[PDB]
Amino acid sequence: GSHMVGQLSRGAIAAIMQKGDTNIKPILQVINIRPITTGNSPPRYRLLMSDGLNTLSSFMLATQLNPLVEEEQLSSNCVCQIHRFIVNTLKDGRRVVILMELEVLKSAEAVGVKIGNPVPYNE
Ligand SMILES: O=C(O)c1cc(-c2ccc(CNC(=O)c3ccc(-c4ccc(C(=O)O)o4)cc3Cl)cc2)n(-c2ccc(Cl)c(Cl)c2)n1
Repeated sequence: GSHMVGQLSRGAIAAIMQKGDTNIKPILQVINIRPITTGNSPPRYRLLMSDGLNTLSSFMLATQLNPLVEEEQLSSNCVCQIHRFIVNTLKDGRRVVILMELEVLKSAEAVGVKIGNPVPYNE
C-alpha cells in the first residue's frame, strides 16, 4: 500500500555489510537477477537487491533455491523476506551474501516497480 518503501527493511543492507548481523530476517526487493558464468555445475544466480535505501549486487542464491528463479516465482520487482543467509569474504576483501532461505511475500506482478530511490551501497 501507500508509502511503499515502508514495506522494506530500510538499513538492513548496511547492517549486513557493516555490523555483520546475521540474525535479522530482512525484507528486501529484487531489482535484477542474472546467471553467473559457471561451467560444469548447476547454474548460479546473482541478485541486485534493495532495502529501500541502498541497492547491493553482492547476493548469490543457494543452488537449492534455483527452482524459484527458473519457475519465475523469484524475479525482478518481487518483495522477499530473507529467513537465512550466510556471508562469505573473498581473498580480495569483497563480501558476498549467500541467500539460503527466502520467502516471496509479494510477486513481481503484484509490485510492478522498483520501490523508492535506493542508491548503490559502497563497500
Ligand atoms: O561469472 C561471473 O560473472 C561471476 C562469478 C562470481 C563469483 C565470485 C565469487 C565466487 C566464490 N564463491 C562464493 O563466494 C560462494 C560461497 C559459498 C557458497 C554456498 C554455500 C552454500 C551454497 C549453496 O547451498 O548453494 O553455496 C556459494 C558461493 Cl558462489 C563465485 C563466483 N561473480 C561475482 C563477483 C562479485 C560478487 Cl560481489 C558476486 Cl556476488 C559474484 N561473478
